[PDB]
Amino acid sequence: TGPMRVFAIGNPILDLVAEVPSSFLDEFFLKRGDATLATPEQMRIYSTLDQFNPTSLPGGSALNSVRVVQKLLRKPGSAGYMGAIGDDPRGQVLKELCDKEGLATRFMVAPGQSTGVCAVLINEKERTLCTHLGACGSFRLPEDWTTFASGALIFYATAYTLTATPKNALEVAGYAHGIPNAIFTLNLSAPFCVELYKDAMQSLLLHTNILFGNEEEFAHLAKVHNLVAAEKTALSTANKEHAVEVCTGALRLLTAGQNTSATKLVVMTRGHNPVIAAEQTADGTVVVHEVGVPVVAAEKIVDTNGAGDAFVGGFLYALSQGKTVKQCIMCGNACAQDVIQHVGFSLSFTF
Ligand SMILES: CSc1ncnc2c1ncn2[C@@H]1O[C@H](CO)[C@@H](O)[C@H]1O
Ligand SMILES: CSc1ncnc2c1ncn2[C@@H]1O[C@H](CO)[C@@H](O)[C@H]1O
Ligand SMILES: [Cl-]
Ligand code: NA
Ligand code: NA
Repeated sequence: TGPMRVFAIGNPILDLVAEVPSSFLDEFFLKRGDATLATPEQMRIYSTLDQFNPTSLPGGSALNSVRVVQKLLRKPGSAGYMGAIGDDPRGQVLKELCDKEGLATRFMVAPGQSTGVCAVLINEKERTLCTHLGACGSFRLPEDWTTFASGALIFYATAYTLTATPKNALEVAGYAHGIPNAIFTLNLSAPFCVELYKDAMQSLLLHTNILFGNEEEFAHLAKVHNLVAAEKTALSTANKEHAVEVCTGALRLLTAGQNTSATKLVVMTRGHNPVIAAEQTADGTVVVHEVGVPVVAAEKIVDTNGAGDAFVGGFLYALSQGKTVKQCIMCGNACAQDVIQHVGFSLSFTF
């Protein structure tokens, strides 16, 4: 029963994992290896998936990250989460899976809508995702969320939550803004979030303490907000120099040129390359961090999906333990490394 160390909002989704024939991907016009939102002609994909013996597992980006936090903290209610679900069987299945892990949650029910669902299709060593948000889009942060989250100083939201309404993440970040030890953290989530919610994200970033994102997301952020010269907008982030310039430019979106005692940090994951981060220190000087990623044979990599969510989960767990920025990144790396070496988006039992 607490204490709650991290509170997050997200799109609660039930992942349906199953191996399928290539004719399946072809029949539903899917391209192997891509993650997309279900099209009108793919609405029967979930019911059709049933004939392939699907495994139901809790999903959703933010939910995956807080489950990592909860697993590491162990005490029931160590992490809290809010999102919306439907009034269907699938919603009950998701809620049960979360309760047994000890996560503190409050799922808002949307009558008549279906709980978020993601088809994780395994074919030819690749993962193809097809997501249908459903009820997730109806989520509206309840007025008493601060009471539900009592005690937590670390708040987290994915840019994916902007698809319901950017007001949810703005309200959470607004609560943390100005309070020196209150930390709001955000994930860029996907390239389309950066473009589609340009202005809402710009405002949200001013209220952000820590920003997480991968290379592709940051490249889009840099282009939309003109963080670097047009001549550099296409340079490879696999180049330390360019990655650092992008991170340093993005940091300005959080600092607005001002300096307080509050945390202001941008973290860029770069696949197998070292994680790069730009941090505004106590006196306002900017310091760059480079944390190498432990090598892992390509033969031991099962799937990179979920690595990002696990990384964030680890980072936040470490942060709640008061670890340094480098230590937080290393923990995120350890969690990400565990998840990519086996089926599923959760940490191994033995971890
Ligand atoms: C706004 S679209 C969206 N929002 C939040 N999470 C998403 C979305 N699409 C897929 N997922 C989740 O990504 C997890 C793997 O990273 C998978 O668990 C999958 O459920
Ligand atoms: C050979 S590919 C590879 N090798 C080792 N680790 C990987 C790799 N790809 C991703 N990671 C880990 O996932 C984090 C980003 O989610 C990355 O920051 C990193 O921690
Ligand atoms: Cl999410
Ligand atoms: Na500072
Ligand atoms: Na995995």
